[PDB]
Amino acid sequence: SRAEDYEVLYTIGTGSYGRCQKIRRKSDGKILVWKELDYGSMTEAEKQMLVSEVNLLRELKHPNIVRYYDRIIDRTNTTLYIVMEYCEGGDLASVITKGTKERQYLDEEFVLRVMTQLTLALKECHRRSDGGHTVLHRDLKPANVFLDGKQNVKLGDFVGTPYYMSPEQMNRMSYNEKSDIWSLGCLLYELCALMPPFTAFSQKELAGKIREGKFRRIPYRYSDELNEIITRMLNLKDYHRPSVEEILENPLILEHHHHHH
Ligand SMILES: NS(=O)(=O)c1ccc(Nc2nc(OCC3CCCCC3)c3nc[nH]c3n2)cc1
Repeated sequence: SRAEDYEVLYTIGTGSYGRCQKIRRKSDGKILVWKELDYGSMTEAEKQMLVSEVNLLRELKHPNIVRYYDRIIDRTNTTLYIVMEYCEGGDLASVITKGTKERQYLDEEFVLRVMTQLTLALKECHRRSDGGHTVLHRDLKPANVFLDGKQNVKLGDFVGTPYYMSPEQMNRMSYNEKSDIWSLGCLLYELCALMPPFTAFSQKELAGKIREGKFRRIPYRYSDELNEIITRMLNLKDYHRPSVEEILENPLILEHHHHHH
C-alpha cells in the first residue's frame, strides 16, 4: 500500500507513462517491477480519466498478459506506482536485434508460439470470458511484448516513426479490434524478416508505402502457411483481416504452442 513496503533494486528503462524499475517486495522477496505516473500536473478530471482506465486493465488476467499486482499513491512524490510482474526474458525487440546482430533468423516454432500466445492475450482483451471490458491494446510492438524465463510471451504496457500505423488511423478512422490484428501482423512479420514490412525514411513516404499495401514475402525459411496468415493480418481492408478466433483456427497452431520453450 506504500512505497515503504517495497525496496527499489535498480532502474530498468523509461517508457511512455514514465520510469520503470525492478523491485523486491519486502514481505516475501518476490522480484517485480513498477511504473511511475507523476500525476502532479493533472487536474481532478484528467485524473478521473486515468483511474477508470487503471481499473479496467487491473481486471485483465491472463497467463500471457503481464500480471497486475498493486497500485500505490505517494503524495510526497506526487506519483502513482503501478506494481507488476517482472519479465525475466526481456522484450521481443531485443530478440529481433539479437537476430540481426547474429545474422540468424528465428525458428518458425518460436514465431508460432509468439503468434499463438499474443493471440490468446488479445483474445482475452477483445472478447472475453466473463467478463465485461472489451479492451484494445492500442500499442502492440516488440518493445511492449515481454518474455519470462522459459521465453513465454507476456503482453504488457497498454519523434519516432510509426511503422505499425494501421490504415484506419492513417485515413482518420477509429482504432478497432482489427487494428490490433494489423499491429500483430507487423510484429510477426518483423519477427520473421528481422525488419518491419514497410520501411522508409520520411513519414509521408512510409504512408505512401502503407497505402499501397505491398511488401516482401517473409524469408523462404518460413512456410507458405505462416506467410499466408501474417500477410492476411496486413490486409488493407480491416474486414479482410482475421479475428483472433480465425487466427487460432489455423492448422499451424498446435497444443504445444500454447506454453513454454
Ligand atoms: N532491455 S532488456 O532486454 O535487458 C530487458 C527488458 C525488460 C525486462 N523485464 C521487464 N520490463 C518491463 O518494462 C521495461 C520497459 C517497458 C516498456 C517501456 C520501457 C521500459 C516490464 N513491465 C512489466 N514487466 C516487465 N518486465 C528485462 C530485461
